[PDB]
Amino acid sequence: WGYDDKNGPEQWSKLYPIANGNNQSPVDIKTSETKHDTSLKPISVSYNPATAKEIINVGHSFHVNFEDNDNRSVLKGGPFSDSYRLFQFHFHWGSTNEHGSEHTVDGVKYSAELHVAHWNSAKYSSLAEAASKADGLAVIGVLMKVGEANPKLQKVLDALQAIKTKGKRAPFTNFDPSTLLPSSLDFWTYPGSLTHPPLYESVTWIICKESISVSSEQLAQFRSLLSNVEGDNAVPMQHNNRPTQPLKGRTVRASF
Ligand SMILES: [Zn+2]
Repeated sequence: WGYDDKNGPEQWSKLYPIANGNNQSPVDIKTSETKHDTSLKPISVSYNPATAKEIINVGHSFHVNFEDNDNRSVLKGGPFSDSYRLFQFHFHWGSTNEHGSEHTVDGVKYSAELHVAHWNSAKYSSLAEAASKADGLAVIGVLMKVGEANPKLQKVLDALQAIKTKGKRAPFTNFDPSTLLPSSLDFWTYPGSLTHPPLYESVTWIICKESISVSSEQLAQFRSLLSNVEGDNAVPMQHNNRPTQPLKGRTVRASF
């Protein structure tokens, strides 16, 4: 699978029939149809910068992985009773500034989206176990609006020159990804999925109402990551965003 024509979002259901399921992500959040849920607690994140581990070029994207053996780095509050353990963050982006985000709000596409992913360590013993469970994953989604250069993206963008091609990886340490989150943690939530294969309907989404900035040049740095292995013809990682999917009767709840 990929984001090509022959292997991309439109083809994904041929090998992953859950692509056409009832809890697929991302979605369009229509704000006139969201329901204020007054029992939603505020989102609490507390991450320890010492859990940052490694950055990796995964061919379709890049991941920043965190040590997840303990509860040094956790998400709590919002719709959860369970504590969730940070394991990774990554971005999605598009061909052009005009699209790029995965989630859309009242039909508006943003230019990129940051996903900060966590697994349910109160109920499960590992990511591998958690990943396929309905209440297994918690992902903060932050919409990225093209404008001012974001200095907080800094260390991440500077690390990419070490992981230019597919499979390359390098240490990436002493980083607290709560520094990338918007100042307000007001959010939408709904039950959904991973936005790429294997597309498990295991994710409770926490979508921030407030966007963060990214410059047009910052976005070019993403798209200049290569999806080929070192030595092969250069293939820019131009886009990795999936089209929005049918709510199929789910409700988007709002914290605000
Ligand atoms: Zn993602």
